[PDB]
Amino acid sequence: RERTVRLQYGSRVEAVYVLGTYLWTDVYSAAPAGAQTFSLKHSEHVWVEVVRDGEAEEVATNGKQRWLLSPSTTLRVTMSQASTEASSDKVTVNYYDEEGSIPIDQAGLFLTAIEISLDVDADRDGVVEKNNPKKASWTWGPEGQGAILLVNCDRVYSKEDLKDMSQMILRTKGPDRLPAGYEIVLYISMSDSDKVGVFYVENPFFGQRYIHILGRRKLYHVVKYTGGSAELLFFVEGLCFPDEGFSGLVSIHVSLLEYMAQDIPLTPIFTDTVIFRIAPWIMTPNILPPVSVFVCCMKDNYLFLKEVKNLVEKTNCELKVCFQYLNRGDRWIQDEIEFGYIEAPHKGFPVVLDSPRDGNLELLGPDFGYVTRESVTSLDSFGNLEVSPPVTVNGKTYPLGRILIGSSFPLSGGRRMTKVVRDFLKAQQVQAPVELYSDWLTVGHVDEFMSFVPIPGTKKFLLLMASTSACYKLFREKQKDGHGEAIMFKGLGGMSSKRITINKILSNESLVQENLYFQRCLDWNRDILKKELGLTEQDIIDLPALFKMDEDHRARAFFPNMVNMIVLDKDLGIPKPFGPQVEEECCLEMHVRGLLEPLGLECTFIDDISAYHKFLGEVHCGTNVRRKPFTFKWWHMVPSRR
Amino acid sequence: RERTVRLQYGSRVEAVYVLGTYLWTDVYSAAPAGAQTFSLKHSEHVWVEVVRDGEAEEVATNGKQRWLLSPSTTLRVTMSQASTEASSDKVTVNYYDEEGSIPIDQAGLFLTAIEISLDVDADRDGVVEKNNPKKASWTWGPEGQGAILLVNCDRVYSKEDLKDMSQMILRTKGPDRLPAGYEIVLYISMSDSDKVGVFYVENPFFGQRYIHILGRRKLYHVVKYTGGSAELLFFVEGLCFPDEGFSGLVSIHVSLLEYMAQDIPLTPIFTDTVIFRIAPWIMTPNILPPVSVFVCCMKDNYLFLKEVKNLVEKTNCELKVCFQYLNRGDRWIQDEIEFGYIEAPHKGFPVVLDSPRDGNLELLGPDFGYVTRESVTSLDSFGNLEVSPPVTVNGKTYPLGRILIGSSFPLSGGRRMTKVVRDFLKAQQVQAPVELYSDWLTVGHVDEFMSFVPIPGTKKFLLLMASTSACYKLFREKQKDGHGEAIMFKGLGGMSSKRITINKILSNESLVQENLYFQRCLDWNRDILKKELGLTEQDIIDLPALFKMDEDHRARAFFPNMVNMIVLDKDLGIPKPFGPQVEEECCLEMHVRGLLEPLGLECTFIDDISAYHKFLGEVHCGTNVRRKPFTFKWWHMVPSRR
Ligand SMILES: [Ca+2]
Ligand SMILES: [Ca+2]
Ligand SMILES: [Ca+2]
Ligand SMILES: [Ca+2]
Repeated sequence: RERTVRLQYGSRVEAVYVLGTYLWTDVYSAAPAGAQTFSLKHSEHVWVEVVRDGEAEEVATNGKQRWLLSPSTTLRVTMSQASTEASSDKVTVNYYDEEGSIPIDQAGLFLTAIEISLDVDADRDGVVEKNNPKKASWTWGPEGQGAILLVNCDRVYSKEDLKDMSQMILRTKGPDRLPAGYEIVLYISMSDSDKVGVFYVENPFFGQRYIHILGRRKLYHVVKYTGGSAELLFFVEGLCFPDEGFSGLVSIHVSLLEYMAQDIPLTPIFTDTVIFRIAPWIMTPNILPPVSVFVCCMKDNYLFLKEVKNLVEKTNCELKVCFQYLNRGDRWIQDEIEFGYIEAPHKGFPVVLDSPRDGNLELLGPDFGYVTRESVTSLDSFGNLEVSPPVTVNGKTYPLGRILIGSSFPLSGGRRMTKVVRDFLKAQQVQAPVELYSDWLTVGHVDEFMSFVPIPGTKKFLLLMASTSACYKLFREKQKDGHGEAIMFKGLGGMSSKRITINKILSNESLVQENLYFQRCLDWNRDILKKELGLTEQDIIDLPALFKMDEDHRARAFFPNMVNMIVLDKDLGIPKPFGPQVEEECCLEMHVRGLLEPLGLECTFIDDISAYHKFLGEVHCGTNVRRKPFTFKWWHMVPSRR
Repeated sequence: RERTVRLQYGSRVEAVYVLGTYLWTDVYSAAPAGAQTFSLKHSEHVWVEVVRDGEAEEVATNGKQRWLLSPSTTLRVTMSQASTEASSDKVTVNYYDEEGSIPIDQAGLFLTAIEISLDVDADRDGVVEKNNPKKASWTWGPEGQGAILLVNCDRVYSKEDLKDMSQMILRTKGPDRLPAGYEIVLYISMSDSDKVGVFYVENPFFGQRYIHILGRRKLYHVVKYTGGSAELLFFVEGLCFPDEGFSGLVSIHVSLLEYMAQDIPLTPIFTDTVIFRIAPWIMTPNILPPVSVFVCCMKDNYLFLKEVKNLVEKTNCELKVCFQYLNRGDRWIQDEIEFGYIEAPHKGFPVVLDSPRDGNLELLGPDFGYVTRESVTSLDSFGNLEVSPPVTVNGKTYPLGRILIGSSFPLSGGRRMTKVVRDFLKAQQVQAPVELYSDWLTVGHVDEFMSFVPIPGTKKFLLLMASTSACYKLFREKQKDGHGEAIMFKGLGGMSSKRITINKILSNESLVQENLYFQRCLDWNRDILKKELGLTEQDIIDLPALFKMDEDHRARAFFPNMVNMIVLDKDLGIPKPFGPQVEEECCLEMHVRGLLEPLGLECTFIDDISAYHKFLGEVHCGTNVRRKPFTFKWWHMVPSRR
């Protein structure tokens, strides 16, 4: 980078030279009137070229060479090493008139060269490299560069308290002191001041006590200069995730400022900039390895707890049991909590989004970052948020999968998840969200009709879809087989008086029509999923489901929805359906086993309803599985622009 | 695109088939219980494949082939031509039990195939092509595609009134009527409703009267279906330019909706989408061919008008003379008005931004689009907005040049152009704006210190920089030559009593110090310009300038700033400086001629100050030049992301 420094007519100029730049120097203006030629001398560590109308010739330290004074004849001044106390770095220009060979005047330039670099890990290996040429940009992809910041999700300090922030190092080299009238200042924009924070030890002689030097209300910080070869260590934190008005990119600047006079702004003679991108919140699909299983239920639902514990004992996962709270729904671990993660090259951890029904008054432990929402419909629940396995769709890869959100049709006037949450998910960009149609369901959650499972022993997966058509087919077969009187809800005492059998279901004409309609709703979703996930019919299994319609023409489960299941690799916790009993086995359980088991999936049916004696379409338990993050690094993705 | 359509157990299904899709059809659910196999028939224009667990075999119109009933054995149904009144398009499936070869039941599918495509000129040739496969995306560059919309800058209708909007055509083919329970609806999002408007003839039998069918408060419009091969013509307008919260992209959708029942939302069985990008506002640099020269001044400033007219008579440009108005500054044609343009593949025109001092109460004529701003400092003036010629900077090309905006230093607390205007310019993206430092000037306009000129007979250009050092050098030479008593401001009667000479200027110690400081300000700009425009010293010419400092330590012209000049190709209108007279010629005029003339630039000095009898640093005239747009199409640029 070329920088202008003029000799001053008659008077010596003193300047700081920053390594990585060079100077162009006008010698003509400082020339006395009537002067004709000029010569120059310079010190050992200053390189000087005379540049005549574009042609540059290197000049000796002490020559006698003379050049004609011209506005188009200038100097180029370069230094490759920082000054020390032993340095006298200078360039002296002598001027001559036409007559004599003795100088009639002289103009000098006294230089102090310093190295100044604001450094970050822009090559994303976890180590802060020296002056990465690309540190002022941020690019996506395997070949991409620029530094990554984590949001601080836990919320004078100590170095340990800052352990998980990003490092930024100001590296300098130079003599004992900056020349008079200079200072170094770290700063950020007003706009970025609510996106970041920066910590520094201001007075290291008195301890290491990190203080917050940049952030809300603090836009600049003067940093003390240390001579010799020195490094100042800063820790940097993101304050928020990308969102509707925020791309996720922030900038930090350091400038060498020159004091001009009182009341005059200081001049930024050198500025160095680093860019950070704040890491997005990422959701984990069912195909990722389970770590912990979280469940919530009432204390006395014993079968549920026993059966869930038994399932988990089949795996290497740990079980975490939570009960009900005053401010939360009965499903809250599923509906109010979503497990996701963030990752930076140096580190990462799990981050839970929390959206309490009644608001906060609780935690899954210290391992997790926690993010809590600052009217709402049931579509706002995280039961209405799913994420697919990695897919490729028409040649475009989605290595982190795609987020799925239930909605209504555009012209319907129906329910929709709040824009705030939709915009948040879209802004994360790496999961490229898709809206499905959940609004035909009373509760309105995508997890009521669909789920994903891995196919054991492969890298592949299946979409599982609720199907009313599959149920009616099955019930019609059993009836033809002479099982029409087979009763459902066996062992639920509060259903007994209804005496619901296969015959009674099949003869209900309005229920048939309602369920044909619900199948159309399911099929509309099937088509969007196949399109947006790149799936064919061989990727899909239908599980029997049945719904009753409410006054809004919306569906609620007739019997528990088996699609909403605990997926731990090969082992599946499946809600126990309480279907018609044939030869003393539930025909729904047997049908589902016949679909899944041949694929190597192991089915365990979990009874969450017996404790309540009946099923009205509501489930009083919830589960959520914490998973290992993707092996693919999010920063290696190349998302579409805008 | 694959779409799900199930046969209905026992009952015939009727469906609309949209060309460009195909159906997957479950035959298993409609099968009676206990049925074993199935066979099918179909009409001539329906293609049917039996797909067994992924293997597809095409089937004859009337065969006797039978297949085992299975959930994994389905049909794939395709049609390549739209139905007519002569069509009976159908597929019939017969079911058999184990015993006999006579069908025990049958399920049909009756189809009406229609073509539906919402078409735009996405290939950017000005003609609306049939169903461009890329019409749902918008990509930059020479190979890029997707349709372009112009903002309506002039603001029941007629086709002529819509002449300059973008065309969008809904093309359909099919029989006399849609089957019962279907309608076609054009729609946009609530968010886009203030970005666009769409016009349509609703009742063509009663005339061609275009009405506004989509836009503010109108999010959808039902369009009437016409049988046979038909086209509906829509005209589309943008309502606003890209800005801080708006990328410039909008979407328009058409859906075929199916009526389900009363109180049930209609089902979107087919949707087609087109994307538009609204064309950005683009500024014209001094190197583009002049068309018209606009000037403003007081009625009696005769020399100015005479000399400007004489200059323009040297060219093929036309002159437009405007006087002063109550609501505007004396420079308003320069300060309150900026000439720019917009372009779409079909058309383009000039578009003026207007920012009246006191607000609007005026027009350059009907050829122009007009855009007027909805506290402010002098940095908000368009005198503070410039644009460079096309440049390449470190390998990155800026084919439209880059916009330059004067500002203060980040930590200075100084003045800055309003964020609204800065955000607007940034959002246009194609001119990639750069902030300079103008705040050391009292008025604070970049046009006070810098300009661009083409180098005649080449594709190259020069940056012209005001230089105080150049002036002091020149004055010191003339003094040494014995011209120290040469007087400035000759012929300005109100300056005479000051008796300002070269000696008096050179002996003023504080003025010398002030101007050294201003030269530092100029040089700081020089360096930013060289960096951000990719310029070297051979691209720059310095013109002599001199300033006086005010109480804020800001500069105002001592003598008229010659850099702010009328550039018409080789011919330059240069403010007459009223410099010291040597041998009866202004030494400033002679110096500037000696710099410019050798390059083939022709200099004409224009006196805008004599009518006022003196110069206090303020100029009472303004000029602005309307230019031809760049030959390079903006949509061929590939801007950096974000
Ligand atoms: Ca690194
Ligand atoms: Ca969820
Ligand atoms: Ca076209
Ligand atoms: Ca301007």
